[PDB]
Amino acid sequence: PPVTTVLIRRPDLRYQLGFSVQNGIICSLMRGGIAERGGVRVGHRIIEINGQSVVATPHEKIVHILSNAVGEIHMKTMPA
Repeated sequence: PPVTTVLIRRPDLRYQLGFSVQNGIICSLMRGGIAERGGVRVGHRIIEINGQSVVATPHEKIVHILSNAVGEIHMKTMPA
């Protein structure tokens, strides 16, 4: 079970995480964002984000949470 837990740190709302989401898979990653610390691995398959299984959720929706996810984002990701 190579499941990684992305614990991102968001102090504000204008602080990008450092990656893009596509329904359930990641696209790119910026070596500097807080997403690196959390767990976000460009190439995995996010799913249970703070309790919401994005596995079958649109991309815009996932970006929304993270777009308005102040504090600390906690999600799970599998190997895609």
